[PDB]
Amino acid sequence: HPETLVKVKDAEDQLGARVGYIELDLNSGKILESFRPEERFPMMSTFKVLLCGAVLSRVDAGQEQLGRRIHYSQNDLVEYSPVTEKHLTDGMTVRELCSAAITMSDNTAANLLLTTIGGPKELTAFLHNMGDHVTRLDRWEPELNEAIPNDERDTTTPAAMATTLRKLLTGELLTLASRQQLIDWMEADKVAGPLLRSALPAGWFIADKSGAGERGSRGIIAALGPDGKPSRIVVIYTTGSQATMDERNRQIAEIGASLIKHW
Ligand SMILES: [Xe]
Ligand SMILES: [Xe]
Ligand SMILES: [Xe]
Repeated sequence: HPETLVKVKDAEDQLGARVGYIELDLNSGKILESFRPEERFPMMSTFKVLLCGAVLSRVDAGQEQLGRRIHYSQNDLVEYSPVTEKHLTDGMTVRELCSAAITMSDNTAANLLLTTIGGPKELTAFLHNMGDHVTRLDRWEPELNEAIPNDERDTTTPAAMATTLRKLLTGELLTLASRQQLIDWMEADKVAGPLLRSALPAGWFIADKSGAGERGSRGIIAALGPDGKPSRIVVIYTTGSQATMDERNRQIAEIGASLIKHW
């Protein structure tokens, strides 16, 4: 809706930074609104949904099992590892590592999972092979959040990310069981409370994944809809602002309110 694009423009001007935006009909696959759709933005932790998409594709092929237990070391623990720091002794299953990476945005969980698929280059190869030749992961946690201006490492475009998420969630790539698992992890997101969720009316469905990084980088990807059923994908990114986390949160929530208002 035109009003939602105004909010996005509002946000650009108030944050002093680029904002990228896509609304995508999940059923028809039609793009409903777009803003800077072909511009690059750091993915930050939003890449963790793609990562577990790659992991689930390996589970489908039998190259990975959700119950496989991975043990690791104190040395493996990087900044912000709220779940993995608790399981040095017992290890964690692949299933638990994806849950930690997606619902809590656990950084060591994401690095361990990246190791299982062969690293950033292999995540990018996975995306390439499902028809996303735009998104690229180059680095590990936490360096992938560096968001150096004009640095294309670890970036996506709002359009690439929106269509890739649609394919992972509703397309032919993953089995029905793996699609449902991916969206189930996203629905159980615990670290995106002040964002789209804050504008979400009672009874609406949302499955999402947020991200934040250096140099004002902030974003979210989501499938949402009324009546407890997703019907739309929404992608919002920003980078470059000197604004506080709180202000960037409110801008995203404000864009959310307009999207919901004009559904
Ligand atoms: Xe979905
Ligand atoms: Xe929302
Ligand atoms: Xe934003």
